[PDB]
Amino acid sequence: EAPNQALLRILKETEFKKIKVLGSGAFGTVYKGLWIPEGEKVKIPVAIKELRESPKANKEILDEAYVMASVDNPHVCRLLGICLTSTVQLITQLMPFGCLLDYVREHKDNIGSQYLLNWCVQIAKGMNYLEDRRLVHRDLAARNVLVKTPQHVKITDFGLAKLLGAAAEYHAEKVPIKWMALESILHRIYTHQSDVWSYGVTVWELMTFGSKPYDGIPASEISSILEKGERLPQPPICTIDVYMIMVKCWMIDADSRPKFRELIIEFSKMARDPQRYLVIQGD
Ligand SMILES: */C=C\C(=O)Nc1cc(Nc2nccc(-c3cn(C)c4ccccc34)n2)c(OC)cc1N(C)CCN(C)C
Ligand SMILES: [Cl-]
Repeated sequence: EAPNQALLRILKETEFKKIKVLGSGAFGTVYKGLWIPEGEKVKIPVAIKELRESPKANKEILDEAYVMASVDNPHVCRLLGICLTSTVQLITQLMPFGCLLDYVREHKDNIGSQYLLNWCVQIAKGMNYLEDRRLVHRDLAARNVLVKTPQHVKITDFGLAKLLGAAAEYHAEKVPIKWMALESILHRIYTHQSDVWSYGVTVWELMTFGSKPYDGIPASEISSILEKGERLPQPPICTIDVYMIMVKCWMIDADSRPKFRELIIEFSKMARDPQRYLVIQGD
């Protein structure tokens, strides 16, 4: 390994400021923000995630965070800094174009085949990087893929599930059922191959330009629906070559699903001749 490595920074409250709210949740709030490293003159657009609030827990939280800061891939968000002063705050680089989910909804008219296929490649490369690290994301969704540029997206919120662990309120009180693999839903089994299921859902969200999955069906019904063998419909732009890939991700047998390495090859091949695999008007 190289001498220089990515390192988590512990930040002071003075260092960064919240400018506006980007998103909200039971977890907390995410803010558009500015970071200035201590004793430095540079201002860095950040996103600050502040959890609803621990001190004993702080040591546990720190261990989770260190991993999140070790992630070193172009397609995975890296946790830059943490602050534990009153409540946990997580600092990452700001992604100016927001998430893909909102992106494909806004720009539905104007998105070409090459862009969509390319995003599919980048998400798979990032997931593959995590799998090599033996890290399981557990929450892959279009909402959690962010746009640095039309040509650069990154998977966010890796490892957040564990952190939300440090907790009891968290358990005594939710999971993204619609995105989840069946094993995850029934036994809370999380693997790279349950991440591959969610990858397929994420691709479906992109290919339909942001449609909510299983919109009629309620979440509770979903397990029954899957066992019955129903699956998300083929998106209209998708050719069967693309859909069969999605279908493979959603197979009940985990080992049967495609590996991330395979997905990169497959979507790379499609990206090379985009019009062949996606039929969009104005392409
Ligand atoms: C899918 C919603 C979304 O992310 N919208 C969004 C995001 C950003 N920038 C940004 N950068 C880094 C990290 C995040 C981020 C991480 N997590 C877990 C978030 C949850 C909720 C919101 C943002 C999160 N976000 C952004 O920067 C310009 C703008 C933006 N949008 C789309 C504007 C707000 N609309 C949702 C109204
Ligand atoms: Cl939504």
